[PDB]
Amino acid sequence: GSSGSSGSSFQGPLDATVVVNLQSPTLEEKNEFPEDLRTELMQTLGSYGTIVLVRINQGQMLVTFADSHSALSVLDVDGMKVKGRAVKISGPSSG
Repeated sequence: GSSGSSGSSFQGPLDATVVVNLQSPTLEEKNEFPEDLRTELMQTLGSYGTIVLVRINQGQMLVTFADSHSALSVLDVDGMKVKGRAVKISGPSSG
């Protein structure tokens, strides 16, 4: 297996930011992320780690955390659904 190697991974932006999007958003969402969802998300996603900053875009949701690993998890568990709505998190990183 790969326990040691895995353990010592160390790889992530000090920023710890990620973009959140909805799979099947409605007019309300298509217009701008809802508050009933935001909080739920901010409080939800936050759980995994710690919300240190957040920025909702006309049609996006750049959430920031304290640690990077957290993002990974949130990126893995992303598959999860909020308010019966499928969420999709991406990596706002590209050089």
